[PDB]
Amino acid sequence: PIFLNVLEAIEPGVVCAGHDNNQPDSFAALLSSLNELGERQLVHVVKWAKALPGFRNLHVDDQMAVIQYSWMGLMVFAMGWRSFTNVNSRMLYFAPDLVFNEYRMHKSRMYSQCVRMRHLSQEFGWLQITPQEFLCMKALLLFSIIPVDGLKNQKFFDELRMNYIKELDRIIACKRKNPTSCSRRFYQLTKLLDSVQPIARELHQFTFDLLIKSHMVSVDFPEMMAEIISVQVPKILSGKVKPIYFHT
Ligand SMILES: N#Cc1ccc(N2C(=O)[C@@H]3[C@H](O)CCN3C2=O)c2ccccc12
Repeated sequence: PIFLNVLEAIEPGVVCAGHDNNQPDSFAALLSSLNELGERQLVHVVKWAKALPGFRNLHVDDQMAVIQYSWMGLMVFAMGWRSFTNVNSRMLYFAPDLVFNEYRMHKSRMYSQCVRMRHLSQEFGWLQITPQEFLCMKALLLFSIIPVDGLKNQKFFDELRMNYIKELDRIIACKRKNPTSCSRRFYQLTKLLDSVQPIARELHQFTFDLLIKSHMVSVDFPEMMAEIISVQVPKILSGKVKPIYFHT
């Protein structure tokens, strides 16, 4: 109960975008709001991550890198859950003041990615994902993308990741488990976790392209964002840093 206790305890609260729901759904205004929300979420993900059990075990530089690389996916996963819980996956609940309907999914020019995120969101329902399974999975997501040539202290990372996999196994396996149930459950969740990496890559590519042409579409990028997108995101896109997949 100690592990789960801290996961619930450190879970971020409601984060609003500050979007003007009175202005028209322009690509510019929507994306400017997603960016600002992205920044706000980054702030919370950093304080959240740093308060995770064993996170301080990681070397100093590995700490921020692991957060910056996995940030997009962490936002994807949590947002999918928010969508499931609040609107039954009908729309994408980015924030209480920024809910995407089909019109907004289209106006943002991110329809394809939105569509995939809505699918992931639906998976929480189909799979009957537990609020506890969700928390553990989100935590594991933090340690799911690293430089192909390793970190400053890979050994500490590997141990940290190993322990979080075990916690998941512990949660998704405390009841009479065996056959199509114990491993059935684990396979389902690991497959679900892998499914977030392709969404994050698509989002990374899209965000990168948008930053590059930002002054041409009147889309505003916050400081921390422009930096992460221009410094860490290209490493993922060029293959230097890659997701850790369970399958295939
Ligand atoms: N909660 C929240 C939240 C906030 C911003 C984004 N998000 C980004 O960081 C990037 C840039 O804004 C352009 C495309 N994009 C996004 O949609 C999210 C993506 C997926 C899930 C949640 C997101």
